[PDB]
Amino acid sequence: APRSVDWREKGYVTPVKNQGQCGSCWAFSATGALEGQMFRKTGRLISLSEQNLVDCSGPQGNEGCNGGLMDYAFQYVQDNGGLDSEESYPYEATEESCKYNPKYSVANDAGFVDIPKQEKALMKAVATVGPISVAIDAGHESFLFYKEGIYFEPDCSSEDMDHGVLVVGYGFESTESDNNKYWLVKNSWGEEWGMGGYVKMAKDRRNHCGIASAASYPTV
Ligand SMILES: *[C@@H](O)[C@H](CC(C)C)NC(=O)[C@H](CC(C)C)NC(=O)[C@H](CC(C)C)NC(=O)OCc1ccccc1
Repeated sequence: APRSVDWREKGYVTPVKNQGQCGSCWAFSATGALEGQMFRKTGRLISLSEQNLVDCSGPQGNEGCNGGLMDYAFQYVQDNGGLDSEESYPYEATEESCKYNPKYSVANDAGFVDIPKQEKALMKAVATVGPISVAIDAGHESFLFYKEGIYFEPDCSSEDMDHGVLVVGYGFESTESDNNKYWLVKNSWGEEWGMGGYVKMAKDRRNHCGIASAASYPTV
């Protein structure tokens, strides 16, 4: 595989969004991956409605602001026959009744693909598919205060993930400890967090924070 990948440079990634005080990260991860695959298909980048997923994908197993899974979101888009644009169904950071309108659907998928639980497989998927939905252990103060550099948290769990995010690439940079590889991750906490909303997460360090443990993307 390549040693560096950044799908932002190829037009696959919308700007950083902000889930607010709603446990809807899974929806932002899901729209991010679907935005990328829709762009792969049509050559048009359209921001998608996380609120549509928060309000409507309960029957697939999601629980609004109380948590969800990206794969359940991909199943909803398939089952439902569409997903509205961000513009048509904007984000309110609270769960409401479903207001999906098929007239404003701009995205579809025919299922999803779960990636083997290995960083080697995740790298191959990032290199060849596009942005990949992943789950990580983000429950540490170090993650809140992240400014720059490669994020490494010794107390991070590789099995107990609690936050869905989007891998948009990977790369390297020289460091004091010579742990130089990172995943480029788009978060959903706004631009003021991290590096313009992004974090470089330790790569090839025993599946740090579980980033390869629940990786998937929609089939478009
Ligand atoms: C982030 O905004 C949000 C916070 C709320 C839980 C308050 N996190 C999630 O929704 C979280 C993301 C996943 C990808 C880790 N989902 C869950 O915690 C999930 C919610 C249920 C209601 C679907 N709970 C769970 O046990 O998910 C199973 C799982 C977790 C990790 C990998 C595979 C499967």
